[PDB]
Order: sequence, then C-alpha cells, then structure tokens
Amino acid sequence: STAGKVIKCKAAVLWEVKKPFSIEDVEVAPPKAYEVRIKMVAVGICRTDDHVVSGNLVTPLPVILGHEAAGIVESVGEGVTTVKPGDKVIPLFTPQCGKCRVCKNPESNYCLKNDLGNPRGTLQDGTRRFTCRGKPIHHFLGTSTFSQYTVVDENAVAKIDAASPLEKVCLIGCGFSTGYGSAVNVAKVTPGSTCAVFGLGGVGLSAVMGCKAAGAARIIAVDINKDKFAKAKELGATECINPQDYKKPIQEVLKEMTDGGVDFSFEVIGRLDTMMASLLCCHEACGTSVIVGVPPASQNLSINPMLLLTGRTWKGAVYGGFKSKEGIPKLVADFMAKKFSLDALITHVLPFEKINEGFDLLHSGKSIRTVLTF
Amino acid sequence: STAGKVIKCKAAVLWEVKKPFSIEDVEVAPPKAYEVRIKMVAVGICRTDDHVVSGNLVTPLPVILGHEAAGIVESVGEGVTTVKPGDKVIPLFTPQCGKCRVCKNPESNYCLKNDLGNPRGTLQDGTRRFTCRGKPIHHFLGTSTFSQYTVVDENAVAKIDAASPLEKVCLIGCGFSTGYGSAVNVAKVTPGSTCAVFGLGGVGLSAVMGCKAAGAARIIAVDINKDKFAKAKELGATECINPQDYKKPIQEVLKEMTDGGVDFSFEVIGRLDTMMASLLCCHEACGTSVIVGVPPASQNLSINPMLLLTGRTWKGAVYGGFKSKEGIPKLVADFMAKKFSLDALITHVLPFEKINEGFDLLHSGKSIRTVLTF
Ligand SMILES: NC(=O)c1ccc[n+]([C@@H]2O[C@H](COP(=O)([O-])OP(=O)(O)OC[C@H]3O[C@@H](n4cnc5c(N)ncnc54)[C@H](O)[C@@H]3O)[C@@H](O)[C@H]2O)c1
Ligand SMILES: NC(=O)c1ccc[n+]([C@@H]2O[C@H](COP(=O)([O-])OP(=O)(O)OC[C@H]3O[C@@H](n4cnc5c(N)ncnc54)[C@H](O)[C@@H]3O)[C@@H](O)[C@H]2O)c1
Ligand SMILES: [Zn+2]
Ligand SMILES: [Zn+2]
Ligand SMILES: [Zn+2]
Ligand SMILES: [Zn+2]
Repeated sequence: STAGKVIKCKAAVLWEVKKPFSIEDVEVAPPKAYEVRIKMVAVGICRTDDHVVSGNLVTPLPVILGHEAAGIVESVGEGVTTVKPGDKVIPLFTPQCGKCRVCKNPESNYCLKNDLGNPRGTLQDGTRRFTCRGKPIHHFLGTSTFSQYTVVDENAVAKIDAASPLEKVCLIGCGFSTGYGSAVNVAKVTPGSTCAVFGLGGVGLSAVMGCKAAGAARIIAVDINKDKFAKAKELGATECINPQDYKKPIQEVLKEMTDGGVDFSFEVIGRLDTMMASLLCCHEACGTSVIVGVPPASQNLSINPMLLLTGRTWKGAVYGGFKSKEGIPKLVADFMAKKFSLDALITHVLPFEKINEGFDLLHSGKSIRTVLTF
Repeated sequence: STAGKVIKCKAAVLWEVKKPFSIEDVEVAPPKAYEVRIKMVAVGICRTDDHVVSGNLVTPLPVILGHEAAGIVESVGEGVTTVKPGDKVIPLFTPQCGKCRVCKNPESNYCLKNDLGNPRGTLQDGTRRFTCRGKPIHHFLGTSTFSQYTVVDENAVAKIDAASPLEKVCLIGCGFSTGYGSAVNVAKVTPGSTCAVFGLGGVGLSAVMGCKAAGAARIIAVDINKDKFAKAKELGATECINPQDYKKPIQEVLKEMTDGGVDFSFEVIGRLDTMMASLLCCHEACGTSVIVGVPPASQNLSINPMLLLTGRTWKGAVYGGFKSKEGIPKLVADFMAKKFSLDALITHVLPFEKINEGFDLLHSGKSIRTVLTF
C-alpha cells in the first residue's frame, strides 16, 4: 500500500543550470489536506522546462521540472473532493483556485495561486514534498511532472475522461491548449482574417491549428527551420517563410505580403527580436499581436508608443487564456470526440529514463513534441 | 463673392518652433474637386497643436496649425456631394475615406489618407492651398483651422445639425471625442469596473466622462496639478490623487488602492513615465491600458514583455476609435439631445487674434479648453 506513506521512486532532478538531468532516487511525502498525489503516466517535453536549464527562466534549484503531463491519482489528502484515487488527471501549471479576483473575472485565468511570476518552488502552503539524498527538492509551477510520483494542489489538478489515452492528452496539459487558445481565446481570430505565427514548435503549431479553427483566410508560418514547414502546412498554414531567405527585416516582408500587415500576429518562441518583429508585422491600425513565448529573464524590449497609438492591440497570456481546471476537461472531451488530433505534434516517444535524449531532440530541432513514458 | 476665387484673410502662421504664432494676411486658394472651403467660427486649443510649437511633434514648417474646430461651408469644389455652402461642419484630423482597408474594417478608424503618421503638411493630393508673403504654407493634419478660411478634403469634413452651437460643439472635433471614445470604444470600460485616468486636461476629463458613462464603479483621477480635481470629481471621478504627495511610485499606490491594480488605465498626457506607470497600474491578469497621449518624437519605452504575458492588454488609438465622418455627427446629435454637456470643459473664450494668449493659458495650467472665436 502507499496511501499515508512516504513514496520512494525515481525522478529527473536538475541540480544546477546548464547540466543534464540526473535520474535520482527520491522520496515523495504523502499529500496534505487539499493536495493530490499522482502516479505519472506520460509527460511532454516543453521549451519552458528547457528555459530553466538554460538559465533563461529563473526558479529555485535544485528542482524537479515538468508541467505538461497526465497520470492516475494515487491518493488524496483530507478535504479533497474533486478527484479520488484511480481518476485520470492532468496537472495544471497555472491553477484555478476559483476564489481570487482573477478566477472570478470571466476574462482572466492567471490565478493568484500561481508560482510563475515570482517562483517559490513550493506547493501553495509554501513547503516542499520532495527530498533527494538528504536534501529538499523544489517543485516547478506547482506540478513537477518529471517524476514517477508528484504531489499537487487540488486546484491545480483536473479530472479527465477515464478512457483518455494518457500518452496523447498530456499535450493538452500545456502546449496544445496554450497555442490553440492564444488564437481562439486571447487574440480572438476572426473568420477571413490574416494571421502570422512566429515559431513552429508544439506551441506555435497549436497556434496554427487555432487560427484555422477560428476560420482565418491566411496563416503565414514563420520559422528559421524549414523542416517544420510540412507539419505547419499540414495543420493549416497557407504559407511558410524563413527569415534567413530574405535581405530585408521579416516584419517588412510580412507587411508587404498582406496589404500593410496581418490582422493577428503571434510570437511563439521566446525572443525579443521576434517579439518585436511580430508586433511590427500586424497592421498599425487594425492589428493584434499576442506574446505567447516566455522571454529571457528580465530582458527588455524598446518600443516607440507610436506603434500602438495608431490602433494596435498588444496582449499576452498563459495557457491560451483558458481557466485551467474548467478548460482542460472540455478540451479532452473535444479530443475524445475527434474534434482535433495531436498525432502530428507527437514526433518522438521515449521512456522517462531517456529524458536527456528527449531534450537533445528539442535542441536539435528534429522533434516537435517528445512524450515520455513511465 | 469669393466662390471660385482666392480668399485673402487672417491666419495664425508658425514660421519656426518655440516662437509665438503670427497673425498674418494669407491667401486661400479655391477648393479643388472633392475639397471644401470653410469659414471658421470656433476652434479649441488642443495640446497637439502645442506639441508642434514645442518641437515635441514634427510636421513641415511654415504651417497653419489648428484641428479642433467648427465652421460653415463657404464653397465646395466639383464632385463634392456631402456638404453644401452654408452647412455647419466639423473638420476631422483623421479622415474617413471610406474605401481603404482601415475604413472597411468595423473596428478601426486610422484611415490611410491621414497625415499624422508621416506628415506631408498638405491635403490628400499632395499640394497646399495656402500662401503668405509670396511663399506656400503647410497644412496640419489636413485641417489647418487657425485661419479665418481653410480648405479641407471632403472625407475629412463632417456635416452637423444646423442648430449646433459652434462655440461649444467644436470640442467634439478632437478632445471630447478622443477622451470619451477612448473609454467607450477603445478600452470598452465595463460596468462596475475600476479605472485610472492620468491627465485631467480637456482630453483627460473627457476620458473620466467616458468611464462614468460606461458605468465604472471607480474612477481615479491622477494629476500633479491639484486645481483640476474639482472638475474631475464634477465629471465623474470617485477619487483624485497627485503623485507628488507620495514617496512610493504611483503605480504601486494605484495597485494598493485597487486590489492589485485597476481594470482600465488611460494615459492622457504624452509622457513616457506616465505611460509606463499607466501600464503598470492595470491588474497584471485582467487589466487594459490605453495610450491616448502623444509621446515626444522618437522616444522609446523600455518594457519587460512579462508585463503582458500575465494577461495585460496594451492598446492605443486616435480619435477615441470613432470612424470620424460617421462618428462626429452622432456625437453632436447626442449633445443636441442634452445627453452630455461640454460647459465644464470650456473655461476660457477669446477672439482668434489673441491666440497666443490662449496658449499662454494652456502652459500656465489655468485652462482646460480655451475656445477661439472668429
Ligand atoms: N504562455 C504560455 O502559457 C506558454 C505555455 C507554454 C509555452 N510557452 C512558451 O512558448 C515558447 C515556445 O514553446 P515550444 O515548446 O513550442 O518551443 P520550441 O523550441 O519547441 O519551438 C520554437 C520554434 O521557434 C523557432 N525559432 C527559434 N529561434 C527562431 C528565430 N530566431 N526566428 C524564427 N524562428 C525561430 C524554432 O525553430 C522552433 O521551431 C517557449 O518560449 C515557451 O516558454 C508559453
Ligand atoms: N490620440 C488622440 O487622437 C489625441 C487627441 C487629442 C489629444 N491627444 C493627446 O492627449 C494628451 C492630452 O491632451 P490635452 O489637450 O487634454 O492636454 P493638457 O496639457 O491640457 O492636459 C495634460 C494634463 O496632464 C497633467 N499632467 C502633465 N504632466 C503630468 C505628469 N508628469 N504627471 C501627472 N499629470 C501630469 C497636466 O497637469 C494637465 O492637467 C496630449 O498628448 C495630446 O497631444 C491625443
Ligand atoms: Zn509548457
Ligand atoms: Zn484563483
Ligand atoms: Zn480610409
Ligand atoms: Zn487634438
């Protein structure tokens, strides 16, 4: 039995920046009140995990990363009512406490219970459930899914269809939802509109899917890696261009391709140069630009306010505007009904033990999404 | 008669920056096809005209400024069909050609025929109708209203109720429409929301009026000049604050007064610091900040994209988002129908020949709007 007891299992621990993960033997404390301990089944490799490794995203170390996943509830702490042992679930990197100003506001989703703005690397009560070799290990985004077992706050856990193919839907835990929603919830792409998507990783490609579903007439995919183009077109890109092929700035090229600029531009990479280009490429009077990629720590853009005064709308969001706990299940039901597929996004499958190899592929540009199995 | 002939009249010419205006005899050529010659009756003094004087906004010189006004049609060139001699009309600093991409888009108003983005100081055909001392004189925003007679493009002239009090309705040509519309069309203030308004000039007080109309439960007026607070309250502000009274940055004060920041913030001054503070005071997850004020030439804001990634919406606009030709007449009709008064905004009245005195008043801070009568 394991309920009420400390769990000993394997987890991928990051001891320091710019080093490989080390698969360690770790101890996982039982769930406290309003906490859920989950046996992990599958985890997707997202660039945000990698940002911590590269030092581009700050969070307290040592730590167990991982936030895009699906598992089975092993046990629940006292007070828990939304999930029970055996349920299939998806941890949410941005919770939905349902009690703060944001959660009450129908237009926002950045729950105040988050651990993104100023990471503590703990659960909501401010403590850690992880220990390894006599040392406490930090949580990441309240989820830490690069571990056979993890403890997450209830409001950061969603119950999903029991028949769910956990090795597929784990992408709904982050990449798909974020990309797709940035188009449908955040930007609010209108039918017959023109869009531009910067970055064709699992998130950017989902953004491409979102634009198509919203009914865009033109979806121009932009990426410096041409091997991402077939998938982009497969998912709805009407055009694919590579900035490296041109002599003039990419924003000028884009504007000249769309009568002054696209209606909706999305930055889905995490760089300042492309965030700028993306803003500059949407029409100065009727364009909307959405920041989706996480920028490098404290890096600042330099913009002339005039760019906005003409009529531009510049926004950003996490999770594609989806209120995590309510949105994830609906999205899974949609997947189950075949409204959309994630096959094209899953390029590689590897056992959790080969996690480092999973990151190598991300670094190589050969993978879109590598799903790890436990 | 003057029809078909060159008009000799008085006009306020600016031959160089940071110098007073020069009331001189100027010649006004007859209107070309699709152009409208107007006998000016009243013009409000807007900070945008002053920007040119101070060097803060560049436009070719010599020039005749003036863009917030109301007059009577003297004559129309061939092809003109929307106005006739004797009609009361309001010139528009942003046109509504009705045929370009922007005009066709229901949600945009920055017509491509504008002369703001990259000033030529001419009418839409690239030439000028003014001459003075044997030399041509430039137009400003296609209106040039600091003149007894001015010629404007038809799509930049709106016909209004024949019983309209021109000495009041003139404000509807810029400041009132911009400020009010910024709240009602650009920000789309929701009932029961919280707002912050930086700048309590004629445009800012109009923003306050806009927020009240939209049903804001809370409207915080921000200004370093406490003499504006009486009018702010009179116009709808629930509280007024002067940054000079605090040790902490204003955005921090604003956030702490409003549970993490207001739902809507407006910058109606034209400064980087206030523009930054304004963006920072809207709630990180559900706030919207709108740029109304025009920033000094080529100055840039340094911004961390993370301010947007949490959920903030940053936007700007001209004319309060109103499609000028359709919008202005309806606002005049609302005024006629007593829906809103403009008396609180007009604090001084002077004849056109004392234009320099009205600007002195603007600089001194003793006036909201000074109206010049011809
Ligand atoms: N807002 C959110 O909630 C949220 C959620 C998930 C991920 N993200 C962020 O999304 C971003 C992308 O995520 P991913 O997992 O899909 O990343 P990814 O690395 O798999 O793919 C990004 C793409 O950008 C392309 N690219 C890189 N540099 C380029 C450049 N200079 N110009 C043009 N293209 C270039 C790459 O070739 C790659 O195809 C990351 O920054 C991640 O942090 C945000
Ligand atoms: N977007 C547009 O279409 C549009 C239209 C009209 C005017 N504008 C611009 O809007 C802005 C305001 O116009 P106005 O005519 O009402 O100007 P104004 O000079 O009369 O009013 C500015 C107000 O802001 C206050 N203020 C100045 N500096 C401040 C500071 N550092 N901190 C706090 N408060 C400060 C001033 O005391 C004054 O009360 C200007 O930039 C003008 O060019 C834009
Ligand atoms: Zn992610
Ligand atoms: Zn919440
Ligand atoms: Zn137009
Ligand atoms: Zn003005």
